[PDB]
Amino acid sequence: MSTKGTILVTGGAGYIGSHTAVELLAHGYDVVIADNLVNSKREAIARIEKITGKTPAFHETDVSDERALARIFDAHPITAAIHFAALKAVGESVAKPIEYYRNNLDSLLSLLRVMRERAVKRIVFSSSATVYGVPERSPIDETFPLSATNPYGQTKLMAEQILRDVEAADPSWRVATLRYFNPVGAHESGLIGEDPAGIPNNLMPYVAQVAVGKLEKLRVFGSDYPTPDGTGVRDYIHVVDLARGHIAALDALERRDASLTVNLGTGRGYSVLEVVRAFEKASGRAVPYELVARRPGDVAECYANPAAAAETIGWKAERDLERMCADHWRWQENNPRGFV
Amino acid sequence: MSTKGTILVTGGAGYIGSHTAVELLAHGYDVVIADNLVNSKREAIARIEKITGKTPAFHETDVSDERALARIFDAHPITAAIHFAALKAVGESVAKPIEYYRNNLDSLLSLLRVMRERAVKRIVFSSSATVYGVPERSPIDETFPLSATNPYGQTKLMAEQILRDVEAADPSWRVATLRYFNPVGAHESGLIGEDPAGIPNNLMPYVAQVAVGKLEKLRVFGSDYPTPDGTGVRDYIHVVDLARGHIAALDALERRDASLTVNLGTGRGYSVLEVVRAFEKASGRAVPYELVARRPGDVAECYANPAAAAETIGWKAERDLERMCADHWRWQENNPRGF
Ligand SMILES: NC(=O)c1ccc[n+]([C@@H]2O[C@H](COP(=O)([O-])OP(=O)(O)OC[C@H]3O[C@@H](n4cnc5c(N)ncnc54)[C@H](O)[C@@H]3O)[C@@H](O)[C@H]2O)c1
Ligand SMILES: NC(=O)c1ccc[n+]([C@@H]2O[C@H](COP(=O)([O-])OP(=O)(O)OC[C@H]3O[C@@H](n4cnc5c(N)ncnc54)[C@H](O)[C@@H]3O)[C@@H](O)[C@H]2O)c1
Ligand SMILES: O=c1ccn([C@@H]2O[C@H](COP(=O)(O)OP(=O)(O)O[C@@H]3O[C@@H](CO)[C@H](O)[C@@H](O)[C@H]3O)[C@@H](O)[C@H]2O)c(=O)[nH]1
Ligand SMILES: O=c1ccn([C@@H]2O[C@H](COP(=O)(O)OP(=O)(O)O[C@@H]3O[C@H](CO)[C@@H](O)[C@@H](O)[C@H]3O)[C@@H](O)[C@H]2O)c(=O)[nH]1
Repeated sequence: MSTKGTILVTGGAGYIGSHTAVELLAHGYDVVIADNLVNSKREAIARIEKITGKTPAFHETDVSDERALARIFDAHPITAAIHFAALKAVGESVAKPIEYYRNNLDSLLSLLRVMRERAVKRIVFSSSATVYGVPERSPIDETFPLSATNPYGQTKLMAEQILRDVEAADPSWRVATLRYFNPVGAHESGLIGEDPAGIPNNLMPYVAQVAVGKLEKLRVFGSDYPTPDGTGVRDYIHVVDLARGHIAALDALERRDASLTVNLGTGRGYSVLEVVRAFEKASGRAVPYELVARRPGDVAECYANPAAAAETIGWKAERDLERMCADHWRWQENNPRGFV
Repeated sequence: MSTKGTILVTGGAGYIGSHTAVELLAHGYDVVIADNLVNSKREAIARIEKITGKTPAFHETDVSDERALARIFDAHPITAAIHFAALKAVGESVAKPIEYYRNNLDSLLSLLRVMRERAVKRIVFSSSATVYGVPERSPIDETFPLSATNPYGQTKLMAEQILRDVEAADPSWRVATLRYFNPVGAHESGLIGEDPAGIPNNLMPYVAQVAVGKLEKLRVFGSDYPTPDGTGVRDYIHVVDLARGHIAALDALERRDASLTVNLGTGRGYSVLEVVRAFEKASGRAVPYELVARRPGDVAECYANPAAAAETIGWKAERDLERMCADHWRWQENNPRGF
């Protein structure tokens, strides 16, 4: 077994967690994935093994079930946890706020209690730029005022508050909270990537499905924003860069003997139209679109100040927009219908 | 059936819940109480029946157990809920945040899930002046900035947010959020009242127990506050007035066909030493005290602007500090064993 660590990755069958499980295994950690497959497929776990040549432990477990979760700790000498498990569809969160609060807050609360009981005190938490609400300006740094405009954002704000209070009660806690911006792309092998259920809510999967022929036409949400081409601007970050950030975060908790909160982004914003043009160039496929009305709740612009992460955890985004598009496209083309 | 309504009162064996169940029953509502008795006794339910001559249904259930809660809805024609169920020890909330978040958030979320399932969409929620954090001034009105200094307060802020979101999801929801200040006193029968376990964290039960002689002397937390006598100033409100505010709230939800958020306070603050002095007069007993160091987290001064409640729900506090002390004292004397 590993002398580096044994990492419980909740939500590890999903998009970012699968990529993270890959990087952990590649760096010699032991990995235990807990995922109830509410938004992911079992075959993603097989593909993590096809990539790494290593078999992480897998438990098909609702992590809000403390009894079920404690049986995972019975079976494995967990040294730290990365908590990816959550529902994450904003539109759905507005429609079903109770389930979002229940799933997202109870899964965290359950983990925290089992960890406390088992004296495991190292946790990395998936937060979001959604905690910055309507930003006054970009680039956004960590000391910006926190608010949210949708229940999904609220679950992330409330999670961060819970984590602070848990450490306030037991100062032995070491928490890395990582506020991701807009992850896109896929492992360079093409063997894993994002596999949305149904019609994608997010930009790059929609673009990719237009490119492969699964969808007919991209809709661009709003063309009158206060941005150079009137379309929304976001900080797209390669999911492999994001996954490496998690190894950096764990090392930083160790070295610093202290909690940290840091943005994970590139610092460069791209408009919707810039993304489409980049994807067409990288893919060689057409992405026809139409300019339609703003989607309610969207901000004009949002991108990170990556400075804190560079200083605190020694991490920077490496892969550019072209590479994000190229790698997302390889996954889509080679897996036209997603996993199996 | 009551023609008025069948009200699910979660946490209804507790202090404010029991008083509110009494006012509901007396005003012709049917009442179903769900309480896991984590901070109250079954005897309280017998007392409600004694006071009122009516028999509320009672279910000894953890309201965060959605399955157990659904069985309650199965059995009763619930028209609205008033959610008092929570853990409320501020000090314990700092030491035990996971337990507070789990209890206070899951109980509400389970309730809201079941209510949506059964299409019951009227709720009154027990919030607190704690949501105002450290106020910039008093009287405090409802539009003051919200913040909290402990996990207990965080659970109230989070609850208020969850409730706004439930209505954003389904705009037929009607939510009366009521921010209580400092409830004190007891039903005038003396048959129910505040029954803390162990030594009381809050002012008046400690003063009442000092006056009766169960505790030797009152400790006063700080004497160097920017107040007239240097001790903390608070908006004390008679729990019977408070309970009455819940009936007003239910009615206003119907009238305005709109959600509301109001303070329930008197608008008048009294200092720690002013409470002591008034209790002495109503009880005819002495209350010895020692001036000690400030209690961390304690605010110098906090009292409500009662204007919005008066206008929005037609309610005002009637009972004065003298009445609060006399009623609290009657409970204390007649029930040395508590419940
Ligand atoms: N993708 C993004 O744009 C983005 C941006 C910021 C933050 N995040 C956060 O990052 C994390 C991962 O996002 P993702 O894109 O990988 O989404 P994802 O849906 O692919 O991954 C989440 C995984 O969690 C699982 N899960 C959900 N609830 C669970 C529960 N109760 N028990 C066990 N498993 C559960 C799902 O089945 C899924 O596999 C989430 O916390 C999300 O909120 C995502
Ligand atoms: N100073 C105050 O007393 C004050 C001020 C502002 C707000 N509040 C709020 O008013 C409400 C009632 O307060 P109170 O003074 O009557 O306290 P209380 O402890 O007497 O009443 C709360 C009741 O809820 C019950 N309960 C707790 N969790 C439960 C669960 N999961 N399922 C079923 N029952 C549960 C307890 O057994 C108790 O009987 C609480 O929500 C409290 O936070 C109180
Ligand atoms: O079909 C689409 C999808 C998106 N967009 C636009 O593309 C940009 C990116 O949107 P999307 O990929 O949906 O991400 P965001 O809305 O920036 O952020 C989503 O929502 C945030 C909460 O508001 C979450 O925190 C993130 O994880 C992310 O998924 C926005 O300007 C959208 O208006 C389109 O024009 N058409
Ligand atoms: O033994 C005591 C108890 C209280 N006080 C003082 O009396 C005042 C009232 O205190 P207490 O009765 O504890 O109420 P608060 O602290 O104002 O607030 C209570 O407790 C929470 C904050 O601590 C609030 O959110 C409410 O729930 C309320 O019950 C404060 O100035 C205290 O410093 C004393 O001097 N000695």
